[PDB]
Amino acid sequence: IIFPEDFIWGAATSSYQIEGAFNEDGKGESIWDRFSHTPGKIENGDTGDIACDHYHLYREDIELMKEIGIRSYRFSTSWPRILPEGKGRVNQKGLDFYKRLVDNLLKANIRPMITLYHWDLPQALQDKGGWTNRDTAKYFAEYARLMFEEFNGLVDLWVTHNEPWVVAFEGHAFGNHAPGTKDFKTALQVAHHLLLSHGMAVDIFREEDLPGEIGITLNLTPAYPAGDSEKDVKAASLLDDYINAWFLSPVFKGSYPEELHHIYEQNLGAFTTQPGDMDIISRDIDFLGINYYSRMVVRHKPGDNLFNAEVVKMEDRPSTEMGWEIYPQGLYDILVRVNKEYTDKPLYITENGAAFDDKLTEEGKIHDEKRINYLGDHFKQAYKALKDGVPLRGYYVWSLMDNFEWAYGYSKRFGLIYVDYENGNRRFLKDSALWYREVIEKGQV
Repeated sequence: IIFPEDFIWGAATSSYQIEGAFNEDGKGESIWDRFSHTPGKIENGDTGDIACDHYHLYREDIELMKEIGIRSYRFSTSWPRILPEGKGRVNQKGLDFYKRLVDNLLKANIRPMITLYHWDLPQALQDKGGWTNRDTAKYFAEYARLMFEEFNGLVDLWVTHNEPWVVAFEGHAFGNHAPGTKDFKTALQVAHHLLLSHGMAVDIFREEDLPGEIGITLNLTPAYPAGDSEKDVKAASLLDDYINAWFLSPVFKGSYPEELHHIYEQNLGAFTTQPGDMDIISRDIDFLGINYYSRMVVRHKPGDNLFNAEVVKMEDRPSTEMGWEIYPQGLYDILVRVNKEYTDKPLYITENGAAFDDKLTEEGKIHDEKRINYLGDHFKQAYKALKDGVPLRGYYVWSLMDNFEWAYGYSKRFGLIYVDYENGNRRFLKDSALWYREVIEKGQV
């Protein structure tokens, strides 16, 4: 298991999950500040108010990055830290933070990858409808241009959106994420606008002519039939379209998946689009980021939902603390499938990782063997994709450090680095960090 010497090994984080400084230096309120300050939304009543305090501690975190020896760092930039009202006047101190961060990364010889939108929409824009208001797509594109202007020649890897499926459905259909709406029609409308805003930002990226590459990051969950049944095969196919094709087909083919689009329209009425929208969404991009964690097993079950499809819990197979099945073969399957059916573009694993119950010892050690085993098994499947012709260029571990795990708060730890929040927010390299360091050095597992 040997990787190319120029293979981009990285680690990823997101702004709201690590930064803290939620109302400091002119930053505006985000929907996640609002959501986390609403009673009952987050486990244990945790908030992202302080989190890892990366906003103040970023210079120390870069030192740890160098220690591990990662070649690239994927992070997201907070829209309301930069534009408190989502539009209008720039908050120079918010922007100065990211300028300092980037200059530091480059001096450390770590390649930055910026995600423009990783879920922290300005609350000011939410009060005007958020992602159901087509104007939000335009403001996003103006924000994108601002960032392209400021980081021209400094950042050469760009992702417009992280996981539009999760933003749309978890945030607007099931209400588990900010803003917390529970309206499936709204979800579909939001998904369309996220896609539109993506294409709008790609157009601007070309126009600004800065060097580097732009893509989008999609969470992908391959679906597998629970039985030999042709009926299960079709049900599994449908849930697969629900998560994967719903976003992959517009971006790369310029259309939504037909059968699913029909099912939605007949049960819910049509969501609002304009002519030429599919052209914008499907602009040519430079790479696809894939976020992979697990798979779903599907049986046919008429009634009980719109797709007539039920997800089977695999209780007999290993799982992480999130309750997600461990299934490394899925990572291979999705890379191959993407390269076969959707695109010949370079692919990056922009997130993959696992939560396990981590224990900090007295000498400041964390023996997270299960995380090492999870990561090793997934690296091996990425190698196998690479060997078989997939143009995989890089792999980012989620996450560089323990952080605010959305609705679960701080109770779920995904980091290579343990964060001892209440003791000066001190950082400790887990054994998985030490293992990853050896992997990157030698390019082999």
